[PDB]
Amino acid sequence: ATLATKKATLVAALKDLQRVTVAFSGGIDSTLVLKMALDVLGRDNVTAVVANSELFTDEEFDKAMSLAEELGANVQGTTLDYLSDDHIKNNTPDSWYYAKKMFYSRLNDIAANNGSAAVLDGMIKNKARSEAGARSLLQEADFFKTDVRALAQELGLTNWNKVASCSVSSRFPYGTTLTHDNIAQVMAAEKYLRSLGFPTVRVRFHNDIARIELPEARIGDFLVFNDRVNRQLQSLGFRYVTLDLGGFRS
Amino acid sequence: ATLATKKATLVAALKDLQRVTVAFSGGIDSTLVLKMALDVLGRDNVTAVVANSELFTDEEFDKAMSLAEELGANVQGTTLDYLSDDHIKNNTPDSWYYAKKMFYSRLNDIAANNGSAAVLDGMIRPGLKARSEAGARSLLQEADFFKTDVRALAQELGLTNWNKVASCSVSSRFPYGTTLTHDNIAQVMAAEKYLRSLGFPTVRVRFHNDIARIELPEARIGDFLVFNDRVNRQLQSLGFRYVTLDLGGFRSGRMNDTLTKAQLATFA
Amino acid sequence: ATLATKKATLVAALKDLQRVTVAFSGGIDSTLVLKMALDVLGRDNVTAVVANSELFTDEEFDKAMSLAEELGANVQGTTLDYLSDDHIKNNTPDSWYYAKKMFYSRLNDIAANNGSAAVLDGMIKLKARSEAGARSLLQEADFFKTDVRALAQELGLTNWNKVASCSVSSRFPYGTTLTHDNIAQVMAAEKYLRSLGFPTVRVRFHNDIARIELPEARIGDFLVFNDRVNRQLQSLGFRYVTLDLGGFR
Amino acid sequence: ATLATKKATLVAALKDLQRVTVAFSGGIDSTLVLKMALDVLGRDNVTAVVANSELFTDEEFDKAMSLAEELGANVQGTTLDYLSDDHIKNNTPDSWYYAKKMFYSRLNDIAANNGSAAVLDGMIKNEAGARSLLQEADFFKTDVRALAQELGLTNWNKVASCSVSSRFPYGTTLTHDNIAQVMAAEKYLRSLGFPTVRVRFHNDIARIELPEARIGDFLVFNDRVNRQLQSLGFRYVTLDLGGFR
Amino acid sequence: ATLATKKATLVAALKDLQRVTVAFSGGIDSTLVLKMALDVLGRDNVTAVVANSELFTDEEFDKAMSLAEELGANVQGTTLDYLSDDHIKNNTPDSWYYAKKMFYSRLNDIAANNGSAAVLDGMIKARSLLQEADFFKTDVRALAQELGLTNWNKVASCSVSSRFPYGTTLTHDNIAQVMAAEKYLRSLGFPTVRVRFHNDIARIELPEARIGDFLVFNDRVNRQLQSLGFRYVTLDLGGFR
Amino acid sequence: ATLATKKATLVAALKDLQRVTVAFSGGIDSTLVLKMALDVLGRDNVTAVVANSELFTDEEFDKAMSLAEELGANVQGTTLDYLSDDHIKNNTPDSWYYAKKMFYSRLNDIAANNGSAAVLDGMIKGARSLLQEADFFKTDVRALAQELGLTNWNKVASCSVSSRFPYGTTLTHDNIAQVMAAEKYLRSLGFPTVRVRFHNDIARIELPEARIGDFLVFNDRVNRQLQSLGFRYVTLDLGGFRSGRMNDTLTKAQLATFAASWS
Ligand SMILES: [Mn+2]
Ligand SMILES: [Mn+2]
Repeated sequence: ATLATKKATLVAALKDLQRVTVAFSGGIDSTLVLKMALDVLGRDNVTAVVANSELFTDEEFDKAMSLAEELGANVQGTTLDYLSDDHIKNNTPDSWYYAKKMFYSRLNDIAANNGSAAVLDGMIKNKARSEAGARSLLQEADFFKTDVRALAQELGLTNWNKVASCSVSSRFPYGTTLTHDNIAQVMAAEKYLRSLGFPTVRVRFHNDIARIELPEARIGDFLVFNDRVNRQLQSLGFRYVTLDLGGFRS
Repeated sequence: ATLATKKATLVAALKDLQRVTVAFSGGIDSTLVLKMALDVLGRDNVTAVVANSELFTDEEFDKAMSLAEELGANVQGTTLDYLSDDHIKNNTPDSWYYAKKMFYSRLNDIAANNGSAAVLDGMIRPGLKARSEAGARSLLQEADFFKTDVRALAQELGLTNWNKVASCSVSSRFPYGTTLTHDNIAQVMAAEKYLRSLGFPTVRVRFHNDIARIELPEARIGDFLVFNDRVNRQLQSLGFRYVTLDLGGFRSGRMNDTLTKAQLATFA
Repeated sequence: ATLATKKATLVAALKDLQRVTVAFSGGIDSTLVLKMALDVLGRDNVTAVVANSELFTDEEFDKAMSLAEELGANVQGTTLDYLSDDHIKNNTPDSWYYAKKMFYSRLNDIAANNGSAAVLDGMIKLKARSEAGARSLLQEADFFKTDVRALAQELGLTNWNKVASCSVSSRFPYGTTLTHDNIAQVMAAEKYLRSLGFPTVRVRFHNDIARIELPEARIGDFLVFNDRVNRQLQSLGFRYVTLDLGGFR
Repeated sequence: ATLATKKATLVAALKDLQRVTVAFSGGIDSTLVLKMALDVLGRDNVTAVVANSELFTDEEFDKAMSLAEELGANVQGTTLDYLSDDHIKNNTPDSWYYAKKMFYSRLNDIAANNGSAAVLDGMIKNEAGARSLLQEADFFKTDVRALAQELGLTNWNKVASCSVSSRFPYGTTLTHDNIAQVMAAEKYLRSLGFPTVRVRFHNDIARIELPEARIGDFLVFNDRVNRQLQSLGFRYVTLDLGGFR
Repeated sequence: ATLATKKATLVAALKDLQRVTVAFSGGIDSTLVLKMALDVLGRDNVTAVVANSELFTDEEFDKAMSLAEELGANVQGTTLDYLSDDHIKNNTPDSWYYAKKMFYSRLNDIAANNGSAAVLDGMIKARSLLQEADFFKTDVRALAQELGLTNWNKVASCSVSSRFPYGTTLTHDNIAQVMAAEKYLRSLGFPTVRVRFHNDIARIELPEARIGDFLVFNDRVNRQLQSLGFRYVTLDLGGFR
Repeated sequence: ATLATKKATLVAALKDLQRVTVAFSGGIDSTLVLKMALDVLGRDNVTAVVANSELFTDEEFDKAMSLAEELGANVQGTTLDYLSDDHIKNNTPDSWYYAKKMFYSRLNDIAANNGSAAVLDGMIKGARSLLQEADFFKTDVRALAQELGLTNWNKVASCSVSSRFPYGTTLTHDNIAQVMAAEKYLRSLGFPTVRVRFHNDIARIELPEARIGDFLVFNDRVNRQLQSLGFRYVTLDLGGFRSGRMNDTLTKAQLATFAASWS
């Protein structure tokens, strides 16, 4: 019920596993997992893995790989071809599942190859991981968001990814087929908009229409960029560039 | 040559044809032809026809017909079912031609029954011109009238009231290949009438299935922000899932600079 | 007097002159003069003249010429070279005087050539107008601005140029020398700004700095154009393109 | 039927009355009546009356009287004391009645004294002592405009005029000072480029109603409006988020 | 003047007091104090108290009480009835004084009851030890992070009495009405906001730099504050202050 | 390669020098250098030098000096008379060089008298830029600044007031005070990043383009205020602050041709 007992449960489970592979996103959860694993098992018994794929930006991958090295961990990139699975490529509502199944499947192959006893992720108390058998040790020790921040301060952890990102599949309607070209064009559009000073942004894909979602409090500030955004996204392949009057997550 | 002769040749053609049916749009050109026909032939010798259809607003039709009654013509309304022609219902790039063909066909059938010698229009292809195939005569075109000569002579005859903004068929708000229905046509026109009621007379609601794409003059987009939320829910209640505003505005590219206008033209 | 007497005095003056040339700007004063001339002497005895020059836009020139033709007049354009006079080219406070000297001179020559007895303008109740023998008939009949609009409504006149036009010299400080290139630079800049939906606009010239004056109530509407205006006006030759926070004048 | 029929009915009605007094506000409706009255009967059979009062602006009064002479009428101004009636000074919901009663009473006395057969006002489609010939001829807002261009009328007051009583809550007493306070505020707002505006009076709070399409253009004036209306006596100067009406 | 000398000055003062009761707001100042007392004196000698009242938001109360447990302290909520004092209920210009009188009296009682030597608060440049150690806004951030502090309440609040004119009677309903209005405005993306109460008129103060960003919310803010009971919803052209 | 190696090479270079004088601006680069020198060499082997001149605001000087002693360094102020040099006083295009030569000359003199082996500055990828020798980029500076708990630094990059005057215009106390009073007023309204370029009777305000919409509510007071400081016209540059950096690919290249038109 106290953070000390919850931290005791986490140290004991890690001592039990002896050698672990950690699915590392750069967030505060996996940062806490990978830092506790290094402290109890040592650097040669922990492998931090960062997933690289089309569905996430090449820049966020670089960020996660540096944060793992800053913790003092051996970090390893693995490249996933999500588009090879037809459920992910045709963006059915179960795409989230086959993406997560192919992710944990690759984590088990490297953990088999490195002699680890488990795959660890950063899920707390607030379907594919349990199918493959990954362990959420923070969830098993009854960590909540407050306990993660509490133990992170106890250990001196201050640096992590404060915004967590979503799969780029969210910018496509169900049934639309994802290609190498329309994924890349959606991400260039969002990287350009972020470059203008709009960190929270979405470019929803509707074939020849780009549908830009912004926080409504920023749309007044956005007017001075209308024409540059319009022609920049047309040079990326959109025929029409539009702004959704509903705002962010209409 | 000079305006006195151009009006003289126009009167000579009208005197020769003796009884005419005039395609009347409410514009200044068709207002000038029908009033000159009245002055030369008198009321029982001229029939003004105003076309009603789903492709144009109920407000334009009521207005064009009142403006013809105000000039003193015997006026007749006709309703055209443009959607019966598959070129118009499937919005082919040439559906403008098949629209005008069905229009002049109905006008010629009206002119056959009222005993007029010609159909006159207010003019200042996949085959033969819709006029030349139907027998219609553009008498201002045979008299070499220009936009100013129409305006010059329209005052000379005391003409003051006409439809000044001109219209565009509602088919222009749909992409080529999209099928026009009674429900989605009503949907765009309700959307544009609501936007107009907010104070934006020049507006377009382009139909993109579940996306509505609003074109406004870019100079009004700053003024438009206070209506964003009401516009979005109003057009969602009209059936659109997403309501969006095109960042190029109305007539994308006409108000850009030399280099960036050439870039906006290359992308099309 | 009453507006009936003032129109009676105006018709008698025109009837006596029999053949006339009218300097036509498109404004309500010259429109009322040229329509009274058409009605009293007929289209064949009245010639409307519209001045074209480097100091005024081709767009204001085109409007006056359609309007004169739309009133049922035979209208003729003339191009004036104001910059040949150095009083205009070095932009002294008497520049408008020497400009008007050259304007009425060309008008006098047209009236000799077509057999007119006087040149008429639309000035109501000045030094250069007199030395050329020009007649201001609305002023001779004691027309005021209220008499001008009153008779303009009696004649069914509804369409005229509402924006009096200013010579481009006002966009340069006193003493700055006007050239063909910097005159062309200001007018291209202003033609572009007006095309965006700002009819009331000025681009003040400060060598490499352009200073845009807009009505303060329109500055919010302008924000969406910042980037295109800035690059268009640099391609016209300005190094810096700026917006005056004081607004128009 | 057609505007020609509507104009004929109005011409025949005017010929029947022979002598008329016209209540002239300067708007397009009364401008169209007063010019038709002049056009059918001539300057000497028509009397244009312009009401001066504390409930309407001095700028509107001067404009209508100048517009009447420019239309060719003999025009005369009559002053009304709306605040002398206790129903108007205490701003009851029935204040309109006693204002209209007082207004038409004064017009009837001017028309009796000059021998006119009726008092005419500029009321259209959508008061016994006054005839509304445009409403009797079934003129609509569109038909008024239509015939106004047919006659070359271009100059009138383009924004509808409303009594200043609407800027005070029902039950508030009207004074010379608070009326002057609202009017100075609305006159200043109009000078910045907002013809349609209201300054609702709430004692120490001013509540400005603008057309919602103009509120974005208004931001550049926030600061100057806030100090001008404070020097007129408001402690708080505010902008109503509902807009005009 | 070295953050090391200032923290040493602070560590020395805490050791002298032994047992302490800390007035905890959830801000970085009171967060830096409450942890520093725990680090030098231990959990069993430090009690963090978080005040509950109608003059401050339920969210600020709930947030500070969790954030203090997250620091590893024994935390205790106390409820204050500020409206029981007639100066506070009638919102007199000196009512700020009587409000702080009830606050520090209740803390002092608590500190007497648990055997603490002083009540400490988080006031920078009762005992303000951060103020006695010459901490500045920047010295607090440097040392907080030093111990690993990242989580606190950055939006410092003010008593809701400031939204009512002097002499206006505070009720439970109009206090609830102003705070519902401000929570809605904050949720749209305007953290600094005031809804001044003028009976049937709401007068919104926003930072003038945000008024342009605010325009798109005019209509729903207008209908939202009316459904809360205002007849007129307005925006003050002078802005915040 | 790895941030640890870059911090490792940085620790090795500092250990060899033994005593250093640090040119301290208050920015993140020199703040990271000055702490790292303290951590390897101690308070008695590091002297932080902060330059005060007429060309920078009294406020950035005050902030830099508090940040140097607050990091635990013994810091000393040095005052440079940049306006005594004619290249700077007449603002020739090479003024920056003569400013930096006069700056580094005084730093060499202080390091001679306190027995330091080198003067260190904060320039990244006889002064030595240890961050540049350790292959630090903007990204490695921010990462290692977070690794050491450094939170406070001069966040809005600071620049010489000479940049607000055209080349050839002579700087005076009256026109410098005029530019800095104008810029200090704009900052108080909520625009930390701002430039008021001087053009004789014209002030030309550059703002980040993302703030220009927010600026409209201040148009008139900014106009009145800067006229009372001596400007006849107060204008807003439509290209904004650092024009071109946030435009599209074609527009950024055109504005770069326009910028290279002048020299
Ligand atoms: Mn903003
Ligand atoms: Mn506007």
